[PDB]
Amino acid sequence: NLKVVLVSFKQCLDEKEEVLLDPYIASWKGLVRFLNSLGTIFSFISKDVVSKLRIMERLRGGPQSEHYRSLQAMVAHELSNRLVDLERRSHHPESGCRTVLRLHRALHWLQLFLEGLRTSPEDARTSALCADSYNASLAAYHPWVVRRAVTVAFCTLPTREVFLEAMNVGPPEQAVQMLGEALPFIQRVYNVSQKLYAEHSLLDLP
Ligand SMILES: CCCCCCCCCCCCC/C=C/[C@@H](O)[C@H](COP(=O)(O)O)NC(=O)CCCCCCCCCCCCCCC
Repeated sequence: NLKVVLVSFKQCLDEKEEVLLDPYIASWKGLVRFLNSLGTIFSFISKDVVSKLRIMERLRGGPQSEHYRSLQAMVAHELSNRLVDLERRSHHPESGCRTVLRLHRALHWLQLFLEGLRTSPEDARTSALCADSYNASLAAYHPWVVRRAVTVAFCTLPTREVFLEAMNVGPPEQAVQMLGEALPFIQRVYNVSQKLYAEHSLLDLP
């Protein structure tokens, strides 16, 4: 179920507005399952996400586990212990900070795409909704060859009508309602993460 995956972002926050890593990885694994379902054309995207989730699971499961309970703890820990490459990637190519940043940026894209689906004409193409949202967000961080591969993948997507109907939550009007319910949770996780990275000047980690 896609609704279950999207609303599971609700579990990432707590009363202290910590962004909890376990639930964050869980939600992303849900998104990976979606990506795998879409087929081999999207496999390069799934593989990159999985690669990053594995980095995070190794950090969260290892000797330093406690420091990775939340994004807030991870930032304080990696900064205190000099585990983040601020300018170019040298001895710390795969810090939790730089790794989560890539997933974070993709969450903004996901937000934009879900809003596009929600507000789109009945006769829209999902390729265009993806392209518009991508060119408006993630595209800025990807080199031309990656932007081309992404664009190619996008063009294989079906009409909006088909894409919504495939979510199996009723008529598009109801799938639109469902997206409206998940979005606030994703937006809030994004906003809290964005402020955390911004306040530590980490928005442009290499
Ligand atoms: C139908 C939706 C199709 C999914 C399209 C997602 C478009 C975004 C594609 C970006 C993938 C980029 C491929 C690899 C880029 C990497 O170089 C770069 C990593 O940097 P690094 O090299 O610095 O370590 N990676 C990134 O930018 C991370 C990209 C992760 C994108 C996650 C996409 C989320 C997929 C979930 C979609 C579910 C939609 C649900 C609608 C019901």
